[PDB]
Amino acid sequence: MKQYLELMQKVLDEGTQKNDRTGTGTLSIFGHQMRFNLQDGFPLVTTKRCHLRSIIHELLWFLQGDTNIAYLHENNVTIWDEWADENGDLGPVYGKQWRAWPTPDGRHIDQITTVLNQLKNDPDSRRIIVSAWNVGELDKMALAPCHAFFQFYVADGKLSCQLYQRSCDVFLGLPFNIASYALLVHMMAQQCDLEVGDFVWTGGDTHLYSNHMDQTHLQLSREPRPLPKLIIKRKPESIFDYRFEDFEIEGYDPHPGIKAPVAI
Amino acid sequence: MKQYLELMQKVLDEGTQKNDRTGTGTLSIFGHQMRFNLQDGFPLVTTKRCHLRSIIHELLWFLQGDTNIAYLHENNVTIWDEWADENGDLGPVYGKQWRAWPTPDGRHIDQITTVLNQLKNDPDSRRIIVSAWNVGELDKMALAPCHAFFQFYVADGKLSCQLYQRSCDVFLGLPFNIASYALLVHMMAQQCDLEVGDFVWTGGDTHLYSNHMDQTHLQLSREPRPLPKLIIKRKPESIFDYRFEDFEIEGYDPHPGIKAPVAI
Repeated sequence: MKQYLELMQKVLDEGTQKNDRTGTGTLSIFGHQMRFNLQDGFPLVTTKRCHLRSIIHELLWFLQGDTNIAYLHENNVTIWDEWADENGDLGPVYGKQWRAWPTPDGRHIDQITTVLNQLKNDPDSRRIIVSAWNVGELDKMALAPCHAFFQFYVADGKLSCQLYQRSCDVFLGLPFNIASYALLVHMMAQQCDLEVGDFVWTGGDTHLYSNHMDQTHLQLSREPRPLPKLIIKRKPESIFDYRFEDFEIEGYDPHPGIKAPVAI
Repeated sequence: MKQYLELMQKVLDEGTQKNDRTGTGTLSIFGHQMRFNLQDGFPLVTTKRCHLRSIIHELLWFLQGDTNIAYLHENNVTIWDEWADENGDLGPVYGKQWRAWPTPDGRHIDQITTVLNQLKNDPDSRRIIVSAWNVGELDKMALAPCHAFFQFYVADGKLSCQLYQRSCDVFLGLPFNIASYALLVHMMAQQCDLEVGDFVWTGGDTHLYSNHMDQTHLQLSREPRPLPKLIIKRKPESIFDYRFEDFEIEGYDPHPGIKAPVAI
């Protein structure tokens, strides 16, 4: 899609050479913002075919407060294997912070139920936020949260959401992360009887890996295709009741998928 | 300044009518990003005279982990009186989270010393972040943090910083908040032997109060003047050693200050 393709070209055009953790060099820009009107269609990159099944499974896993790989495995979703230990444990990552933020005095905060309450009881609030950046549990996580902070906003019966992404692999990570949060806004909106608004993406260190140049140039050649339409075939009793089958993406005609390897 | 004036006009041009906590209506836009190259001069609004002394005093107060009004009072700085209790206590706000984030197991995390370590030992890190959004202490704070999350970034010997502001009063709050963080980048940079880079401002609910329309129109009439130059007359032994006298702003020729009242 247009905004995505503009970002890629920008990193090429003005990114500085910056190496990552003992490895691959990257082209980096810092601070960037994109806006997707979810009313214009589901923001799934069309200039390269992307598979939604791992995204859906991972989101539903975040919502259950699950921090172990078991559920993803039952569904043959393997995107977190890289980080899990021999027990399939990832540490207090996303799921754990969203559903059970540990307090100094022994409580566990359900940030997403809190948010749902605010969206229904105080829609004009400027504090409808969920954070996965728990400073006290950072050392125990398999990896610090990439998408660390997100805020919801209601205006004219429309639910918007802004995500702060501290680090971003534009080619491999971003397409996957935009869809994941877009999908979450739709679920949130359906649950609160609100129309979908905007999904604003805000990133910090936004980069392209040096060994992805051929692929980015290949993708930059393609012309974006019309955005698909996301359809929820059911209306669960709560946000923790969604099933993989509930979602259907209609009208998705993408260019062929592109593969990008990684150093180790 | 230009970016600031563009924001004001934008809120006027496309902001929706949105009321705040049991009160004044506002014009609101959600998600906005501005960039200031600190090498081009200190970002202090010139189209309306602003006073830096309360800013400096407040920043130095944040750095000391102080959460009580006493220090500001000794200096006749009264911007936090509104929130303090009869004891001058504000609760675990900014200062407390920056210098002593409480963990579930009894530790207190010095986020700013952590950051300083990372800037000197691992400058290419994508995790150089300080968060004041401690979910477990939110109920105890006089008010939830407005400027809740900020990330540092190093590239080409230049220190950049991105701030996420959940809520923003464009006329009254923003000018004060841009200068405060710009000043902090300079101190951080000086301490780490780095040049200043960019200060990226990212906001969520960015608004203008309805009863500020005359003032915004007055300010929107003025032509921005050259940005002043920030000079630190000393190089303290640590970031916790700065004194009010250390800072001097040179070449500041602003238009007359404008006052904006508030409902109660």
